[PDB]
Parts: sequence; structure tokens; C-alpha cells
Amino acid sequence: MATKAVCVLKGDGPVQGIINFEQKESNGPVKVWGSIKGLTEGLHGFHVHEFGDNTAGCTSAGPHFNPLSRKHGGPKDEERHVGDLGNVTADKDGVADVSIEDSVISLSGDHCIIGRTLVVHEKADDLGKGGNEESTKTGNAGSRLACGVIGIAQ
Amino acid sequence: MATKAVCVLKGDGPVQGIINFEQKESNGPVKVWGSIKGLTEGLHGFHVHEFGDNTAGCTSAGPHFNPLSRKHGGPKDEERHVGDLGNVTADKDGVADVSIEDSVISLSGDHCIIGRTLVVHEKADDLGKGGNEESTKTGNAGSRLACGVIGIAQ
Ligand SMILES: OCCCCCCCC[C@H](O)CO
Ligand SMILES: OCCCCCCCC[C@H](O)CO
Ligand SMILES: OCCCCCCCC[C@H](O)CO
Ligand SMILES: [Zn+2]
Ligand SMILES: [Zn+2]
Repeated sequence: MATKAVCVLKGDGPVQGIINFEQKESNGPVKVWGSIKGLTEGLHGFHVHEFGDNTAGCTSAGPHFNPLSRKHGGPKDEERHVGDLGNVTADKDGVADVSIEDSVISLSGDHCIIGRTLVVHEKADDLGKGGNEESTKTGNAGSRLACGVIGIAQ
Repeated sequence: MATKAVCVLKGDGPVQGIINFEQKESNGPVKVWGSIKGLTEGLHGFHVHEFGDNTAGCTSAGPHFNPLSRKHGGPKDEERHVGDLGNVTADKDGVADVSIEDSVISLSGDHCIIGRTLVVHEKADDLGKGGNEESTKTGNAGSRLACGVIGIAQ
């Protein structure tokens, strides 16, 4: 179905960016790329949350998109949430030049992420290996710095 | 599959609101309701535009969602864009208490509006009866006051 999507990330602080999605083949991987600025240098959790609901800020996006009811993992684990895209890295200028390819999210079908929320988080995603309960839910990535609803793009 | 959706409308000016969508059956109408404030009193065109793309503000949402390549109409017309939801009315306090039921838009299938952009416009939508070229495209509803990407709601 849909082959391109886009997300404008905004929040209460300086974090903002534009993230593109492209899926040339409905049964193939999604390319995810763009630039997020205003970030502290280092790793930031980067997840699709379940609801494209921004009525109370990023909070109402709910938890990670998890249609298979699995535990949080890194994108390369079999045990992952569908929304588990891992970390993005911001450089010393505060910019994350995102470049991710993922074969679990989709722009169509039951793993469709259109109309859900992309969130860039305060802290690193421990990829579910943090040894606490929070690790298996959010990877301890902390608060939601910026988010946007993922929309169909031209 | 999706039975509820939500949209947060923001723009460069004071217009803002929250619009809810509910479709209990996929073969059935979508209820559209909520409140938009900061509007001038009177009629305002209220349309789903094609792209859930807010990268350059409301302008990048593209034209009215129109997968059947029809001319613009009011919601009651057989000739209408899928995104043609007519006018909403703002009271003397600047508030549009939206209450619409439509069976052309859907929260699934070909006519799915999740991941697309809801826009409230400057002027009245002439429902395609204005007799100029613009009426058959936008209803002469004028600029985009506020918009948001339609997202899956809990
Ligand atoms: O993806 C490449 C450009 C992304 C960086 C642009 C900063 C954010 C601009 C606004 O949020 C978009 O309305
Ligand atoms: O939605 C109920 C009213 C529909 C009729 C709106 C007429 C707008 C005419 C304006 O002068 C167009 O330039
Ligand atoms: O867009 C065209 C449909 C609405 C046309 C209604 C015009 C109202 C005329 C009245 O005489 C105003 O005093
Ligand atoms: Zn997760
Ligand atoms: Zn139209």
C-alpha cells in the first residue's frame, strides 16, 4: 500500500526534526532517515509508540507499539516490540542524522506504523538488557523529548 | 481494525483544537466530534487533505484527499472528495463544537483517513457550488488555519 511516510518531531524543549520512511516493497524493509536537532550528544531511544494521540503531548502516545505482546528488545532481536527501533546518536552539534533500515515495522498491514507516534527519548535504549522491569518495557530510555504522528507522504 | 482516531489541530495562529473519530463498524459511518477554538465566528471549511505531511506546516498536506479523482463537493453530494467534510461553525466565542457523521471517510480500507491531515480553513466552503475553478478544488475555503495528522486512538 503506502510507500512513503513522514514524521515531524516536536516537543516542549528544543528537540525537533523530520524523519522520512520509505518502503518500496510492501514485503520488504522500511528505510528510516532524517535529521533531529536540539539533542544532547550521545544515544537516544527511538521508538514507535502505539497511539498517534498527542492530546496530552507525547505522553498520550501510550507504550511502545507491541501488537505481538512481546518484551522490549533491540531492533535485531527476535524478542522485540514492533516499534523497537533502537537508538539514534546525536553528534557534538546536537544533531542525529538518523539512518535506519528495519524489516519488522511496515507502512502497510498489521505492523503498519502509519498513524502511530514516533518518539525520540531522553536517554539511551538499553535494548532490553538492563536487568530491571523498566528495561523490558522501555529500555530505560526515559522521558519523551519530542514526538509526531507518522503520516502518509507523497 | 482501527475504530478510534484523534487529531490535534495547531497552526501559526491561535486556532487549535482536538477532533475525535469513531467508527464502530468498518461498513458504517464515522462520527467526528470535538472542539476547535480561536476561530472567527461563522463557517469554516473542514477537510481531510491527502498527506499527513506537516514538514512545511499545513501547506505540505497537499490537496483534499481525493482517491477517486472527483470534483469538490459537500459531504452530502455524490460528487465529492473523500476528504470533503463540509463546514464547521464557530460561535461568538470562537468555538466550533464539531459534530459530524460521514460514511465516505473511513478508519480503514481505501478511504482510510488515518495518517492524513485534517485542516480547518479560513473561509466558508461553498460545497463546490461557487461556479469558479477554485470551487471545484477547495470550495473557496481559503487558507489553512490549523491542521494535524490523524492518528490511531485508544
Ligand atoms: O530531515 C531533515 C531536516 C530535519 C531538520 C529540520 C528541523 C525540524 C523542522 C520542523 O520541525 C519541521 O516543521
Ligand atoms: O455549510 C452550509 C453553508 C454552505 C454555503 C456556503 C456559502 C459560502 C459562499 C461564500 O461567499 C464563498 O465565497
Ligand atoms: O455556494 C452556493 C450555495 C449557497 C447559496 C446561498 C446564497 C444566499 C443568498 C441569500 O439571498 C442571502 O441573503
Ligand atoms: Zn519497546
Ligand atoms: Zn474537496
